[PDB]
Amino acid sequence: HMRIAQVAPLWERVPPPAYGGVELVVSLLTEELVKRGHEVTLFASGDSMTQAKLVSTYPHAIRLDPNVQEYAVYEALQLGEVFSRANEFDVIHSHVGYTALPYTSLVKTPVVHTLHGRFTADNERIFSQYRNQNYVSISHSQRQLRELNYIATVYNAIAVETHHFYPQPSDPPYLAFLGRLSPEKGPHHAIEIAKRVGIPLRMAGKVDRVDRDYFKELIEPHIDGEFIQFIGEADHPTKNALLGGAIAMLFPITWQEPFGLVMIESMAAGTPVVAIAKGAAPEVIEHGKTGFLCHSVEDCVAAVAQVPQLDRMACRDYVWQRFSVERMVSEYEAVYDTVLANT
Amino acid sequence: HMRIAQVAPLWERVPPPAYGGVELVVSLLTEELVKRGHEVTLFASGDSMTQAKLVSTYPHAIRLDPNVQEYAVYEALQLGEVFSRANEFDVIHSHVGYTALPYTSLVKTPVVHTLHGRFTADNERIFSQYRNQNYVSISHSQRQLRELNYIATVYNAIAVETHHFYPQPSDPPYLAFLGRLSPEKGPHHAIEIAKRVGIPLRMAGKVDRVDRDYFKELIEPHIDGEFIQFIGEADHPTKNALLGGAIAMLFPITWQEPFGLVMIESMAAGTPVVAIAKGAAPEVIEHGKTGFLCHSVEDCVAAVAQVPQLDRMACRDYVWQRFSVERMVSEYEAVYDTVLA
Ligand SMILES: OC[C@H]1O[C@@](CO)(O[C@H]2O[C@H](CO)[C@@H](O)[C@H](O)[C@H]2O[C@H]2O[C@H](CO)[C@@H](O)[C@H](O)[C@H]2O[C@H]2O[C@H](CO)[C@@H](O)[C@H](O)[C@H]2O)[C@@H](O)[C@@H]1O
Ligand SMILES: OC[C@H]1O[C@@](CO)(O[C@H]2O[C@H](CO)[C@@H](O)[C@H](O)[C@H]2O[C@H]2O[C@H](CO)[C@@H](O)[C@H](O)[C@H]2O[C@H]2O[C@H](CO)[C@@H](O)[C@H](O)[C@H]2O)[C@@H](O)[C@@H]1O
Ligand SMILES: O=c1ccn([C@@H]2O[C@H](COP(=O)(O)OP(=O)(O)O)[C@@H](O)[C@H]2O)c(=O)[nH]1
Ligand SMILES: O=c1ccn([C@@H]2O[C@H](COP(=O)(O)OP(=O)(O)O)[C@@H](O)[C@H]2O)c(=O)[nH]1
Repeated sequence: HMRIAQVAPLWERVPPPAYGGVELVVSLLTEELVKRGHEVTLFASGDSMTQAKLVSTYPHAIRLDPNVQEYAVYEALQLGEVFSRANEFDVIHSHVGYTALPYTSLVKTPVVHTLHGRFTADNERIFSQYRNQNYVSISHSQRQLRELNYIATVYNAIAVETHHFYPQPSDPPYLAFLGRLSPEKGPHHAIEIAKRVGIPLRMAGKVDRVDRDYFKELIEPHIDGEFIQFIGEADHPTKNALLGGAIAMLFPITWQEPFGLVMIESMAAGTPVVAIAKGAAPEVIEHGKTGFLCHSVEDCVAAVAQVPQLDRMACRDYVWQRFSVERMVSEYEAVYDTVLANT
Repeated sequence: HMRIAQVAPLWERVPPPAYGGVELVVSLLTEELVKRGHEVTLFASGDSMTQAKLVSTYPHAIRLDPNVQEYAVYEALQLGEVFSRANEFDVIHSHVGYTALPYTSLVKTPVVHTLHGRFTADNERIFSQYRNQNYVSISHSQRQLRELNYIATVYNAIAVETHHFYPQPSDPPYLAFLGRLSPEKGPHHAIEIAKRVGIPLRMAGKVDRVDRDYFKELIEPHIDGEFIQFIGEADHPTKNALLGGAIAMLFPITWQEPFGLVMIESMAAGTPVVAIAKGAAPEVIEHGKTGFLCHSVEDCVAAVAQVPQLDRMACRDYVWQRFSVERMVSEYEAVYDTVLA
């Protein structure tokens, strides 16, 4: 019974064929919001696929589009389209970060900001000046600016039914890395863990413009093609066979992870996660059940020997209980009611 | 009789100590408007030097600041500052490009956009949706979108009096390159021109992040230290001694130049410019009088033999005639009167 605007980043298609975290959450939230009888307008790339109304300022995803050199041009276009149509919505749900804060004070329509990212020394200055705005975090450890007006915590979710469940891992063992080849994800840790335990590592993910040197210096020289394998950017079927076949997924972040969708994607396939207890990993993994929280590489190596002790169906059942779209969208519906009443 | 907001980019100090084109133009325009009794508010870095009211969202210039990795935070910060107080000005004069267009439709106060940059395959799309807004070009050749509502063309200007005049170049001749070490300025062309004529080249400019590969593999291996010299970003006194001592300044652009402040800075020093005729070079150089418009490297080499044929004092007077702060500011004042009615 609401008019809702979903403003997505333009780097990826809202249902992204391969890499894409924020866009994927926007997809799940938007489709379920439409099923619940709301009039939803989605602001996203032109190739996006939604049953809501799609208003786009570019036909394709920006990251892998070769004709685009200035992402900010189309980012500003869609920001101008949204807030200049502010009277056609009851609430604006923005997912594009701080670039929407200076527009929010200029329109009557209340705006909800879902924080999808780490806090940095720079962005804290702009969030501080707009402290009295409606923010929603995706984990508790993310709230490093305890002066912002946090309306609620809404954990992210995946579509568990669309992930195939694997009862037992592949017959010759192998570990899995899934994610962008970034130091923040620590694929260098994953490679070192693999031959310390003697178990091969299969990796999937993109190597985008900012990590080419890092991949070039620390990741590429270790890729055998046999013990260390790199398939590159994987689509949904590819990553599901990647995670499902592994005894465990290595998540050795060196970073203040806000959430980590690949963790709940690994558990949905029935594969537990060996992660480092940074960021939101303690809130996502139940230690000694759906994975192991570790505080060093040697802890991760010691934990890999204890991953067959886990019940794999409990991993999938865990994802159903906490990270389903049903719960997430219902929690976002509770946010919209709060913002539209406590104005 | 106006309250005017000057919105500057944050990469450089509004009076930039060294590199900085757009920021320098905002400085001259802002100070002169304050002299003429306009109540000016300048939005810029905190170390800027102005007689207007200064509102800053970061204390220093970001480009050489090592603590900043996200320029967009402070750019968005000051954009929010302007339009949250947009009700306090009669005219907003933006110099920050397309990032301010979506704000213009949200406020009553009219906004004038001075275009400081080339048109691109991407940025044309955002200017197109905001075609009916108040734009000002800094050259006519820059108007590659003949559908925009250009209020006027206002050529840029420098403070000619602050540039020392050189009657005669340095005793052993040398040519000069001044500008960012970018392929858009073609310093590789300048080096090739340099030993084609028998005259050494002293070069000045910044080498920023996007051109390090260009500099490392195309420029740096040729820096002799004797025939080719690179002084590495010059401040105002050094760069003017660089131009004044040269027989001519090489301006070998490969690019749709919006203006080119180093040209009128070179002529102000009394040094004529041998440039290639792309972008605004025909409108800035008077061919055969204060320099030579060329269409190849070939031509630039031929022009170096005919630069003593030019009168150096006429070059300084030329900048006084066309690119003075007095003329530019009055035309921008006519734009403000135009936009306010
Ligand atoms: O300066 C902060 C610091 O953190 C990064 C990522 O480590 O910034 C990310 O966080 C916010 C919002 O998530 C945005 O400012 C950035 O866009 C985002 O990083 C994206 O850009 C880098 C490349 O610079 C990519 O590798 C990441 O994959 C991007 O992550 C987000 O963007 C995509 C597309 O929207 C989403 O699918 C993804 O879920 C997001 O996490 C760094 O930029 C920076 O070092
Ligand atoms: O796709 C556009 C293409 O062209 C550049 C210039 O090479 O873009 C410039 O034009 C607009 C507005 O001027 C902006 O997109 C850019 O900010 C501007 O280029 C600046 O950034 C590059 C680094 O990529 C620098 O070398 C230039 O020095 C910058 O040029 C302007 O910015 C400074 C400070 O704001 C001014 O002092 C200067 O006078 C301006 O020319 C490319 O950036 C882009 O790739
Ligand atoms: O090769 C890849 C690498 C990543 N992803 C997906 O992109 C999303 C990344 O979200 P995450 O939070 O885990 O990483 P981040 O956004 O922080 O870079 C996840 O849904 C991944 O399944 C993918 O499909 N293929
Ligand atoms: O070492 C340098 C190199 C450049 N500049 C100044 O930076 C400005 C650049 O303006 P221009 O239009 O010529 O180049 P662009 O802005 O287009 O890159 C000029 O005023 C130069 O005098 C400088 O002070 N020192």
